[PDB]
Amino acid sequence: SMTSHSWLCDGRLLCLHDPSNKNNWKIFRECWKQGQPVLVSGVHKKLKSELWKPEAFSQEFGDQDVDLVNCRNCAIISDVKVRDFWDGFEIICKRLRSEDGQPMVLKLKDWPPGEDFRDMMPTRFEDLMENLPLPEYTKRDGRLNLASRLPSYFVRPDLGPKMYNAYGLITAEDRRVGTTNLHLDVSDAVNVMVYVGIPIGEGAHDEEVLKTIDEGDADEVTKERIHDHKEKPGALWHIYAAKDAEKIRELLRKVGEEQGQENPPDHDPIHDQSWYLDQTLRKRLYEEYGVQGWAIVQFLGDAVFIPAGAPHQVHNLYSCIKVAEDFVSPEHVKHCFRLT
Ligand SMILES: O=C(O)CCc1ccc(-c2ccc(O)cc2)cc1
Ligand SMILES: [Cl-]
Ligand SMILES: [Cl-]
Ligand SMILES: [Cl-]
Ligand SMILES: [Cl-]
Ligand SMILES: [Mn+2]
Repeated sequence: SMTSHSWLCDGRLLCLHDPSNKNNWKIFRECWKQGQPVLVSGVHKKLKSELWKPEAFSQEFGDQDVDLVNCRNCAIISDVKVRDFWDGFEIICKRLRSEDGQPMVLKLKDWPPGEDFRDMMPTRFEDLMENLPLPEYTKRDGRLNLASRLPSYFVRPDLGPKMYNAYGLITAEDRRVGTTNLHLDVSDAVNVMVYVGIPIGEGAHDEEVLKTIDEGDADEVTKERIHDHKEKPGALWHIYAAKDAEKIRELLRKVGEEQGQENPPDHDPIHDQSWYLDQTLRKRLYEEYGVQGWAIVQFLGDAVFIPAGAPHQVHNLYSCIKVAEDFVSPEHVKHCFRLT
């Protein structure tokens, strides 16, 4: 039977089932006021699927110059053609190779650049903005989005959306690395998985994706959604409550010290965006600081709602295209205020 919603993370995460249901706000707003993230699927069924394919981005924009990041060692690959990224998205034998002769796990940096998404891609902009869930919160002019309504005493978000494009992490050693490192945003955000690429050549990558999700602390219901082979898993997230940010900073200052970093006692390891919390660091955070997070597997068409101030990190399981919009809910406006 069709249902309005279900629970993940042992009851701690709301999962809404119908992205366009006008009653979603009634269930959403209680979880959101408590500082929890929220998951919505089925957003892929609302989109024009031909607009969000890697082959179309290559054909239409392939000649633009970009930088890439090597996710395994953070090296920057400067001033290459965006087609050099898109043509290896799902075919491993087309990927740029590191000096060891291995195909690289790459992230496309700042593309489209700054606030240019709407200008470069007006049909994609329309298709996304018209199908965002919780539209009173997430649209530029939604009645519960204060972005356009606030004075300069508040940090306002950039004009979005922003697109996040990266290959999936592959090996047992890749389990300890992030696609996006631990950081926080002063605005709220919704992140939609619009495309998941499951590769070929080295296309027998069944078991290590399962081990990554299990070691990632994914709940029993999430594990049932994986065993059921009906939906493509894109990325593993860890999200922490905004109120736990300083305890995470204390852990990371202590680990930096143990590892011989030489850092002023006030320096901000979350703002540095230099850490990924692996299985060891997540266990230590729980045991030594009493901090529990949310381990979330974002499937194709899942929209992840990230509360303002909530530290978070992303680990791609397969090749992903994600599109994110920032907004300012009245529930969390304190996080962007410039005084006390
Ligand atoms: O079980 C595995 O192979 C590893 C995890 C996983 C789980 C599900 C899929 C999948 C689902 C729907 C589909 O059309 C194609 C693929 C892929 C990967
Ligand atoms: Cl809060
Ligand atoms: Cl377009
Ligand atoms: Cl709404
Ligand atoms: Cl990063
Ligand atoms: Mn973020």
